Amino acid sequence: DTKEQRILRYVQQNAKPGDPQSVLEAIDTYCTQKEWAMNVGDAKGQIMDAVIREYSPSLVLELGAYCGYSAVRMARLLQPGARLLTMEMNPDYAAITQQMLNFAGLQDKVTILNGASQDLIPQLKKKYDVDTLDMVFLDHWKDRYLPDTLLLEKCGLLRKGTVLLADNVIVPGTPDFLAYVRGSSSFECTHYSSYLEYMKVVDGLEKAIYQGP
Ligand SMILES: CNc1ncnc2c1ncn2[C@@H]1O[C@H](/C=C/CNC(=O)c2cc(-c3ccc(F)cc3)cc(O)c2O)[C@@H](O)[C@H]1O
Ligand SMILES: [Cl-]
Ligand SMILES: [Cl-]
Ligand SMILES: [Cl-]
Ligand SMILES: [Mg+2]
Repeated sequence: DTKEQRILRYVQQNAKPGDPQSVLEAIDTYCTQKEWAMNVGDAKGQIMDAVIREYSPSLVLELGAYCGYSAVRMARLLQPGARLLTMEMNPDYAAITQQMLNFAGLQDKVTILNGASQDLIPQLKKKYDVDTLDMVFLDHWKDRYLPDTLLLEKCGLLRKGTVLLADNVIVPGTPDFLAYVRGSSSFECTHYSSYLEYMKVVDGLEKAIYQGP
């Protein structure tokens, strides 16, 4: 019995089916009062919400679902017909994420793919009929942010204007990615200072808007 399964059970015992805000609240409660977990959390989540509402993306890719917190967060703000694709390599976590989304009533807006981003990204055009992505949320292994950004470009999945939004650019940090996007003429970057989930420790999100090749 794992921490992730305990979070899911707590949501099943304390939230309301079909109510995404009650799911977010239950997770945040559990992780504040019982056991910390690496969800984006409410402080950074509010910044994500503001960014999503600003750009109104039709197709979002999430790298690293974990328990599904950010997938609930983002999916609840998508317009009718807009979609989220989320990649999660750990089969147990993929199942928790799907169950979380089902409980929240958001399943029609999301596709949870159980595999590693480096294997799945090259399949998005052929298998999933994706043209380009409007937004990418990076929240998987930190040493994979830069490799996967470069892969997304190689596969033709970024357009002029695609919004990348990266968690944890301060803690744990993603130093190669952050240096790269800030130094590159192909990205216009904005830093949003915030706090590590459930902690009084500075963290931040980076927005990096692709400018084309
Ligand atoms: C590499 N390709 C991949 N493709 C698909 N899924 C992938 C994946 N890599 C990892 N994953 C999945 O993403 C998730 C991993 C995320 C890694 N996150 C962190 O390490 C992390 C770590 C902290 C953290 C902060 C402070 C601290 F003291 C300790 C930890 C905070 C966060 O917000 C984090 O996001 C898991 O669900 C994992 O199975
Ligand atoms: Cl749109
Ligand atoms: Cl730049
Ligand atoms: Cl928080
Ligand atoms: Mg994170």
